[PDB]
Amino acid sequence: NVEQIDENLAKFLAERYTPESVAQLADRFHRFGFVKFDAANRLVPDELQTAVREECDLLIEQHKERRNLLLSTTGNTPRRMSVVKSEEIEKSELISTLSRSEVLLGFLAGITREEIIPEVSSDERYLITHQEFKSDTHGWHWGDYSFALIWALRMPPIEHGGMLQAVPHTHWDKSNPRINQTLCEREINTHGLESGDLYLLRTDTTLHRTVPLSEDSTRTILVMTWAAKRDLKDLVGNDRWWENPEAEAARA
Amino acid sequence: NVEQIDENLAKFLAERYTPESVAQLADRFHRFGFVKFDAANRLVPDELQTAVREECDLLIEQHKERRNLLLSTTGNTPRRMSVVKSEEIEKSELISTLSRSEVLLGFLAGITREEIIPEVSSDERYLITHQEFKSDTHGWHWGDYSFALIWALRMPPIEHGGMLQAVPHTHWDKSNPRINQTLCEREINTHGLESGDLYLLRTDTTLHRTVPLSEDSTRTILVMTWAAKRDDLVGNDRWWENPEAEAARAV
Amino acid sequence: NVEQIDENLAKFLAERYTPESVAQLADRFHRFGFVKFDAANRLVPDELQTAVREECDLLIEQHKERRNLLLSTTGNTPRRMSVVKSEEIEKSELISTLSRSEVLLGFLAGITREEIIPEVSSDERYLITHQEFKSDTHGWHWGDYSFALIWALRMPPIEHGGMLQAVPHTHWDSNPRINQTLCEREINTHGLESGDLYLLRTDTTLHRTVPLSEDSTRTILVMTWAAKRDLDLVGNDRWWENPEAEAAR
Amino acid sequence: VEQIDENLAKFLAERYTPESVAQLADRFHRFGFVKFDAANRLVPDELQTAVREECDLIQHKERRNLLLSTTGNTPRRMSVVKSEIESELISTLSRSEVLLGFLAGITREEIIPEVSSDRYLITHQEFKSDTHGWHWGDYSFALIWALRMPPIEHGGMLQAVPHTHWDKSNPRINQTLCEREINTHGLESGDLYLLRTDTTLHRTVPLSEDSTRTILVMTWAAKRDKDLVGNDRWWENPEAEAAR
Ligand SMILES: N[C@@H](CCCC[NH3+])C(=O)O
Ligand SMILES: N[C@@H](CCCC[NH3+])C(=O)O
Ligand SMILES: N[C@@H](CCCC[NH3+])C(=O)O
Ligand SMILES: N[C@@H](CCCC[NH3+])C(=O)O
Ligand SMILES: [Cl-]
Ligand SMILES: [Cl-]
Ligand SMILES: [Cl-]
Ligand SMILES: [Cl-]
Ligand SMILES: [V+3]
Ligand SMILES: [V+3]
Ligand SMILES: [V+3]
Repeated sequence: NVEQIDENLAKFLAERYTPESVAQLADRFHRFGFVKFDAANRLVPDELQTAVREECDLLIEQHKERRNLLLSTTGNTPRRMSVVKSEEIEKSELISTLSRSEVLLGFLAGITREEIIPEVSSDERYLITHQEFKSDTHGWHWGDYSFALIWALRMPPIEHGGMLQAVPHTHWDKSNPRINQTLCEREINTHGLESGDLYLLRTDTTLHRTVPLSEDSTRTILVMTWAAKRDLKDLVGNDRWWENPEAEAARA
Repeated sequence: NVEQIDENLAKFLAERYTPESVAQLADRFHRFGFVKFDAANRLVPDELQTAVREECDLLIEQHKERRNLLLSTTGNTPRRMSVVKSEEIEKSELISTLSRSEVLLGFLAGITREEIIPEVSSDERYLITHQEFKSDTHGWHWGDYSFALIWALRMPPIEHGGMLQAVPHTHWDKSNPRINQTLCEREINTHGLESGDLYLLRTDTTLHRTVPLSEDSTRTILVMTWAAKRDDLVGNDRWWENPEAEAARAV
Repeated sequence: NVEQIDENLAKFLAERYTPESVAQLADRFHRFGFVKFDAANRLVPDELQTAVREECDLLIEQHKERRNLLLSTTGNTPRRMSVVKSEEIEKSELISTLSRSEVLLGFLAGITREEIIPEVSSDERYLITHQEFKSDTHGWHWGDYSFALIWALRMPPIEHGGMLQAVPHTHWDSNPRINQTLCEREINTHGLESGDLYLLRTDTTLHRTVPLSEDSTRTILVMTWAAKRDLDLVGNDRWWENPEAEAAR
Repeated sequence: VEQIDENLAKFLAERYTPESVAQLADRFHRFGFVKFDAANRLVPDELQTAVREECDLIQHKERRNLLLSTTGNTPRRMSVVKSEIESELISTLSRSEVLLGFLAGITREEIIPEVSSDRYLITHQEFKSDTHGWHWGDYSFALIWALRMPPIEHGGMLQAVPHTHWDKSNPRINQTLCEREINTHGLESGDLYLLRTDTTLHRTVPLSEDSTRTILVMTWAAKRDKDLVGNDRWWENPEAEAAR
């Protein structure tokens, strides 16, 4: 009921978090560019995530688009997955209002320590990626915007791959990504996830990817992309492979 | 696959459990009739559970059977669920071999503090319950056998119901179940479950049930029933194998 | 300090508590007659605790009075400890001001769910108990007043004893029936660590401290408060302020 | 009374598995440090209480206040008890084959009690500025008994830098700190920890006020462990030239 969702989520977060504990999560987010909301520290009520997982699962069964390309602006890292564009996820009233919820964005703003602005490009507001076959992966890349709340809806067993790897405190130079060079100079943090987890990712300064699936499994995530004040900046690269599969940077 | 699963499991358990921590779990088992293996205290590797889940998913879509009955031997409590009979689950080489694994049965024997014998009735070796609709429930009852390892494969949101309620330290008298009377005299322990959890249940002396679903959802579990040394079957109440058993009532 | 204690305590508590989580503490307080403020639920900043403990250490060395009698109004339960009188602790401006602090009583009122009135008897306003030898205990008893905030300033290891044992939802009678109540009810034992604070519903919770197994230091501070029901007093058993009370033995 | 190796081998067998100990070995090799706390006890609580009582040997309480030259003039401000300790309880457990056998699964190599009889060390820091300054160890292994630990807000934590080496002529202390990160290990009363004392630069943080920090060191040795150089040996001989 939108207003009832926010009123409940407010109580839900007030039952689990305090200003001191959020400040500890803010420290972790700035150190790793990543904070995980697992069974210990939940972010949304289990009934709410179920509702989100069902609305996403329906969008996959109808709108799934296979992608298998290389993105030149990220050192030609692979993008082997199925996607659901943002223009089609925006039809879901639940996912659309929740991604602009004053309660959710305000709570997470305590972790980012800066205003979270739900005003990003229409083709990037929401993204659903669905990896099914072996070698499927979201290759090393950066995000155009500052923040993204990722819903780890369905994750394979950790022995099948699919983990999130991350290198924080970097930046995206599209004219020269230096992806493999950065790995040589920095330690990689591997973040395993379990079905039901959510995590906040600082997408613009954290080089990240998903470990390829070593065997046929199912990896479904929902991405809510948000902006910071620094992102409100012209979009460059012509590398929007999730919307346009034959972008000027998408080589196959 | 095959006998390599016992070696993987023997390592999986050695990495997490010690005789001291198992003895602590054994204390909880006798106190509650219930020990939960959740995200903190896993029991089987994630890949192994996924393989068991996928085998049960297929068994459901292949040989599901709807049950909607009351059981006279358990005070006419409702059984409202779909099931897959033990005869069909035994077609799974993985599930049947894992139900008789010496390392799995051996580890759990430290929690039961007694030998776990994998010799039970052929219509009760395995069982799958599939609750899908509102008011679906596995009503108040006991187990004819002592032990049951329950795989909480798919569990609905906690706000929709489906929790295990239990009353430990009771007994099943099929001529006078005294279920509602036991509730009046004893406290009820409610056990929330999440998808992926397993739990060991002392089914003969723990009055238990699943909280009915408050809305359409999905609740899928697998039952591995084992026997103790204390375990002749009476009651004519084997409703999961025979929907028209003597004790099975209608409406 | 003085008026700085309130601004510091209000800022300290507002960062570690929400009205929703305080409600969860209020449930636990009505259930067990007891709620512990430990490393997971701090109540005062570390500086305020140090100043209170440091002040309490001086009051112990200067004016220690040992008690060792049996109280008839609590079934002849033993009271083997050293104590410091209330009028003595009232001289400390820090303890007296913190005892009436609108921020402290205001926060704790959300746990009791009723008004906490700092109007009690002059001889029972504050209390320090120091047990140093074996077989020392504050025997089974109740409280004449509703609420008491206890400062577990120095607590021995659990293996030495000194834990708080409690039976909530009782009352204090001419006929205490203490061992009978233990037979009919079951006892909650609450272990305490150095620096812990806990709120106790003293009028309805039969409570004691487990006797010391060996020589060990056990130092606490009681800040007794009252509720609306505590506004008529009897017993002739005020042993802490009068060791020659009519109930002592 | 030789009844310790039996009660210890049972105490450890029900609290550790070979795969659990292998995880402790990785932690020991990476940090040079493995702490035995409430989650991973090493001795029964009665045995430690007997050691804490036996050590409380301090009968030999000799204060120290020097600067060791082979460690860049880092301070040594504490009391000591000389290896006086060789009490039959500490001596028997130090050569206990069950204890040295289990701990060898963490070091991944055999540990030998054949060390200089100069063996056991009891540290007793009391006043402020008391510290066991930056240093290494002439021997590989040492099991430290944090018998009594002040609260963390006062100091006493162990700061360690693994994967280093001791050059008595050029200790390179502050320069090593600039190039390596410092691991701070907080300790509580009752914890024990195994320390690779030769390749781990370590120290205790100086106490911020008068407190009580009591420790017992049982220095063992390894096969790769030579000659005693530096003329340091400050815990034994207070006037050993290498002091200050
Ligand atoms: N730029 C990202 C896509 C961002 C989608 C929203 N976080 C990539 O190359 O995969
Ligand atoms: N006795 C149980 C059936 C157990 C089947 C699984 N072991 C009941 O009446 O519901
Ligand atoms: N009346 C209590 C002591 C109360 C002290 C003030 N709260 C007793 O008999 O021990
Ligand atoms: N060699 C160390 C002392 C070790 C004493 C024996 N465990 C130092 O220079 O401080
Ligand atoms: Cl991204
Ligand atoms: Cl059953
Ligand atoms: Cl009282
Ligand atoms: Cl050393
Ligand atoms: V991304
Ligand atoms: V009292
Ligand atoms: V040393």
